[PDB]
Amino acid sequence: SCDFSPGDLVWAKMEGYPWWPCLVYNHPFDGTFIREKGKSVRVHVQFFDDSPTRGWVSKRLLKPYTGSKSKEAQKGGHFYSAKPEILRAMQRADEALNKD
Ligand SMILES: [Mg+2]
Repeated sequence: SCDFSPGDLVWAKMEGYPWWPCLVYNHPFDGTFIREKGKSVRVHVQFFDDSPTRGWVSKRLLKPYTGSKSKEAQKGGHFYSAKPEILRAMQRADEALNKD
């Protein structure tokens, strides 16, 4: 693969966390990507948590966010969780999506 850009809504997988609805984010000093020689690309993302958490995620552990209604987001789907933080985040993400 994909080509990510600030403002893209994505599911992101971090070790120790469910798939998280996130916003690709330009860090105002360190940029959008970590592109070190030999390493895999990481993307700076903003999680749709109660407040805007930011971190870096392996680009190959991102997938496009396509609404809470998408098959991948519902039960048995790739991205489904029942954790309360995820349900709140999908809501915010759907709002962010419906602008676009
Ligand atoms: Mg919290």
